[PDB]
Amino acid sequence: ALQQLFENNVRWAEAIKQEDPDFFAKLARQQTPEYLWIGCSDARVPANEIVGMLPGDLFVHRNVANVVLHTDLNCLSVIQFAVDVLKVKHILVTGHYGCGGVRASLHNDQLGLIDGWLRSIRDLAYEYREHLEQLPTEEERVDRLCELNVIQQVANVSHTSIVQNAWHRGQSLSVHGCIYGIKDGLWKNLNVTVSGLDQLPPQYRLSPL
Ligand SMILES: [K+]
Ligand SMILES: [K+]
Ligand SMILES: [Zn+2]
Repeated sequence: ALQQLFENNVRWAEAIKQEDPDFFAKLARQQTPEYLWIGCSDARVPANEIVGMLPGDLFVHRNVANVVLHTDLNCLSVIQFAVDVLKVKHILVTGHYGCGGVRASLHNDQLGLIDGWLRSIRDLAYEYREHLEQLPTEEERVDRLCELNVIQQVANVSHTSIVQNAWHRGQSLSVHGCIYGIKDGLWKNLNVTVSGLDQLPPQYRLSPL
């Protein structure tokens, strides 16, 4: 039954218009979000609610396990539009604990097409296998890998010419890594924020145009 969703929407919109009848008309007139949210598709991690933001505040991309790949024009086009056209001040890379995408990459079952999508997380598990082997429970390994994945995606975002060229032309932009707890509702900083060229390894730094 879809009728519930339509009815929900009619009531939501009418409720907002009673408190402020111009709410939508005003929002529709320009696009000025200050944040881009890059997170997981997981239904339990909706961006606006988690950080108490309103329509118009958060430009959003969501994919399975919040992965930022250097040849993915889907995610890269969101970033590029956000950085170049909307001039968002912050990119919030948010992963979450218990992530199914991350969990599947630690196991050996074929899930299909998504196997290729997640293989970068598999590389990370291999890269940190000596660290992950040390952890006694699977939930612990999954959760730590969730963290490692966010930190890696922050690096990936920061390495794009999109972000570097913004810095080159003096634009203020920070890439943050956070992780959401589906068990406790808490959005936690991983403290891996990058805000300028001087923080990138030399191997990744691109010269200005
Ligand atoms: K879900
Ligand atoms: K800089
Ligand atoms: Zn997830």
